[PDB]
Amino acid sequence: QRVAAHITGTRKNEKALGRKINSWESSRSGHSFLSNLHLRNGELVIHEKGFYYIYSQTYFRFQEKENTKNDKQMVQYIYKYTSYPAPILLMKSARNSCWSKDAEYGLYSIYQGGIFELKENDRIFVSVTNEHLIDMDHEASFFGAFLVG
Amino acid sequence: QRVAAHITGTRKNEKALGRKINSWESSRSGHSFLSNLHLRNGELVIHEKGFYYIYSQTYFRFQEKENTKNDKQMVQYIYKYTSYPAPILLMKSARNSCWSKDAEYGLYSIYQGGIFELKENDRIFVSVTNEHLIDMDHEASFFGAFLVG
Amino acid sequence: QRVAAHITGTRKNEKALGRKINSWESSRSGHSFLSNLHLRNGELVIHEKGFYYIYSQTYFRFQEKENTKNDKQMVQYIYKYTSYPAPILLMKSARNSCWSKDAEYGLYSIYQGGIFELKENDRIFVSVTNEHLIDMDHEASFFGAFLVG
Ligand SMILES: [Cl-]
Ligand SMILES: [Zn+2]
Repeated sequence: QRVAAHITGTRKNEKALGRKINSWESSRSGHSFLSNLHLRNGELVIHEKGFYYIYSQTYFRFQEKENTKNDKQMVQYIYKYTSYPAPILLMKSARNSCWSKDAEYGLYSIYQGGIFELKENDRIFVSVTNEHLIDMDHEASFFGAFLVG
Repeated sequence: QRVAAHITGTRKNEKALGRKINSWESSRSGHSFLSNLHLRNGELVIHEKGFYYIYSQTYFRFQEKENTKNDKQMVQYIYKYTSYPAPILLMKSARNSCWSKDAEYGLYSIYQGGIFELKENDRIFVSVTNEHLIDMDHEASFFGAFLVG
Repeated sequence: QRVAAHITGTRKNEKALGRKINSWESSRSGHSFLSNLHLRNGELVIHEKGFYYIYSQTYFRFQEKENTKNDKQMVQYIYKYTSYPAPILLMKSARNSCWSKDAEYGLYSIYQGGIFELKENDRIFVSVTNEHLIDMDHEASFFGAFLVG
């Protein structure tokens, strides 16, 4: 009953790709809440086994050179730690930036989500490429999950 | 029990950004339904307090000049009115249009969603920039929410 | 109780648009599961009437000619078969590829979802344009649904 979380920006050998986001708001601060989940070191930690819809939005935003190709791969990864040594990729979503040499800025919000079976004490996190391009405004970048059954 | 809505196109001082969409289908017309929510002046009005997953898809579609820079910021905003004087932004998602001078058209569907705690009589709405570029086909542009717990 | 599905890549006259994806993983293989739904010929088949949140992510990925305009419309369609002769489009989401002649590749993950009333024995499927550009990695392309009430 009321197993859900929404957390926001604050304004066997295989390694996870990208860079893990660990600056999600860890305080009860309004759009961010936790209910029968908790947050530790940027990971949502599961208390109740079941099917969870898991989602994240990550806002890539940047301002934009002769002989300088500047293509960007903006990728969001959602990973799980369970009782296995390596993190397990659940979902990935990607964009490329505009290739035009006239490009002066880029706005690329990436949303994805999906339903996964999770066990008690599993840990879920978001990682991204180009993390220095992420805008952590609390309405633009966020991560959440809820128990569907 | 059965607290959900999906509504579609028809084919303290701070102000909300963008332009509010108020032309969502207000009739029971098949993909659009309301269940223990209602629609008034383009806003979904909450009857039962709780956690809601709220989402919207807004389709920007357009056809595409010397010395004319024509960059577009296409942004979708999801706002809440509660017992506070100003609307409160919950979520924003943005794209820029292709900067190439060879661009002849643009197709930019923007989806986002997330879980928020809502109170009885809160009102939620969608606003967009460039509203004249939105394609209100009922399968392309829509707004919904459901009680997660 | 536990009516949900997530299926992934494996690594009256009117016709449905695009090409139907029928290569979703049909085995219980970990991120893919079925619970009180089944999969037949690429379609999720409903066992219990009710409101379903339905979603899909489809990853378009490609490498990129004089006098060759190469614009791509990448569209994802989610269709329903019910007790009617023609499939019924529920949701569509579209992108265009970058128009720059400097474009060397394209990464376009498309996610959409929404809530629809479904009947027992309704069938839901995903179709896409440019199907030869879809990357069926199981973390990148997927289709799912869950009963919201
Ligand atoms: Cl572009
Ligand atoms: Zn471009």
